[PDB]
Amino acid sequence: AEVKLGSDDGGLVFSPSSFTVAAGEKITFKNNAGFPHNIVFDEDEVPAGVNAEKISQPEYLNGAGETYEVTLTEKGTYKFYCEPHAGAGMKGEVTVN
Ligand SMILES: [Cu+2]
Repeated sequence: AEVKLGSDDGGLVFSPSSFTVAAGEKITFKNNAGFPHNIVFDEDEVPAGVNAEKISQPEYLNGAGETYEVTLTEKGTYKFYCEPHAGAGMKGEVTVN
């Protein structure tokens, strides 16, 4: 699954926003336009076993085209989002199976 941070004409959103995946798939985030972006996991809706400090990204990023990877493996749901662009409504969610 590939996600693009930022719209293709003027909009800050996680595109796609929410989507399910198989417990063994790779999730690569990609900067499409609107950097710098940020990704963190709310330790309030994350399973009580998958630490959110390892899948989060406390390190901002301002590289055009830069990308990151994440591979969850616990059938459930994880809520992530952007702290800087949280004023617009930039959020993220993944339902693993
Ligand atoms: Cu952002």
